[PDB]
Amino acid sequence: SDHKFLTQAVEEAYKGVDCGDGGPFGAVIVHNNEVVASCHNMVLKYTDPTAHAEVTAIREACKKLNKIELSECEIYASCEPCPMCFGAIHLSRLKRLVYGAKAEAAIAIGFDDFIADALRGTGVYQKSSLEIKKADGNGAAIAEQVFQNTKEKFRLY
Amino acid sequence: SDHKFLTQAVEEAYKGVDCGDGGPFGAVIVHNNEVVASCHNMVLKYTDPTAHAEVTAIREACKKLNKIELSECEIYASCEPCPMCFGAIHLSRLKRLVYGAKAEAAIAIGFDDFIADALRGTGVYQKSSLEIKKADGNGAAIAEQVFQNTKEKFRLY
Ligand SMILES: O=c1[nH]c(=O)c2ncn([C@@H]3O[C@H](CO)[C@@H](O)[C@H]3O)c2[nH]1
Ligand SMILES: O=c1[nH]c(=O)c2ncn([C@@H]3O[C@H](CO)[C@@H](O)[C@H]3O)c2[nH]1
Ligand SMILES: [Zn+2]
Ligand SMILES: [Zn+2]
Repeated sequence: SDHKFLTQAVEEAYKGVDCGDGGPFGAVIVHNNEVVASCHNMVLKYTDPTAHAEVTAIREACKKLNKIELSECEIYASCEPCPMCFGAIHLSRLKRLVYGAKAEAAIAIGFDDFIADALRGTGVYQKSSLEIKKADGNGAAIAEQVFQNTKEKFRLY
Repeated sequence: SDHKFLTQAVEEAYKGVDCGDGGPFGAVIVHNNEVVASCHNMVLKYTDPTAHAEVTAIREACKKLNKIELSECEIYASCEPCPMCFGAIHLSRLKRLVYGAKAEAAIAIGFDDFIADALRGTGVYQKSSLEIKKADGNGAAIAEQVFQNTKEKFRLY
């Protein structure tokens, strides 16, 4: 189940790059193996630097379910969520995060060294409790490949 | 100017809680003494847990200015921005942050013990060189009293 939804997030990333919506990032929120939201980065489309894939997916899942908390839901991010997105994931009460590529994969192609301490376990004032899985094997390979494949197909932000 | 725009943020907090839009939080984004956006928490109105005052202000200012970077602007937050909002302030390239009350004043009335490591300089990975001013004296006292003054007027989220 994990690989399917992670691959869908990666496809969202590729799609958003292709249509010019934003950068190569995708996010899928699921409820017991039913997709509640499927999104990619919309910063360029919306002129909104907060419209990362994860924040967009959280907003859409919360509208779909008509509530502000997603405690029964899990999120799949093609790349390690940034500090803003990890904070948003905390506020939304999502119970589990699965992510594909480490943030260094995005940094290597020109994005900010902008890494969430609370996700990596080095936070002091921010302590996450949600379950977190870094993908291995084929999932990690696909997710990492995203940034090589899309290298100069999009405008950096 | 700092007292004026901090007071505007505080009044936005009271306004939002009085109209039921969200919690007692306000944020004002200013461009060389010209207010670009003046917003409050909209989590309840929008059914959106990311719609904190600061994120709302950033969204509105970016849409109004037709740019995703606010590097000529400053943000005034009635309360110390949370991890998500501090991430958003970083991503938006705002050049200065002035905030009124410490996060503990909001935590005292039941909000999450959820504090931005990068703002307090306690991170391993996430650093900030953003210019950050915590207000003192006058506006700061007024800003601190917001949460005791409003805590029976809204539902925690
Ligand atoms: O979580 C994220 N969602 C995005 O859409 C996105 N777009 C760009 N970035 C940046 O990639 C780096 C690694 O997380 C950080 O500089 C992010 O801001 C993003 N991070
Ligand atoms: O920056 C913020 N903007 C808000 O609108 C807001 N509404 C609630 N909170 C919570 O208040 C505490 C102190 O920052 C944290 O638990 C925030 O999530 C907020 N933080
Ligand atoms: Zn993000
Ligand atoms: Zn916030």
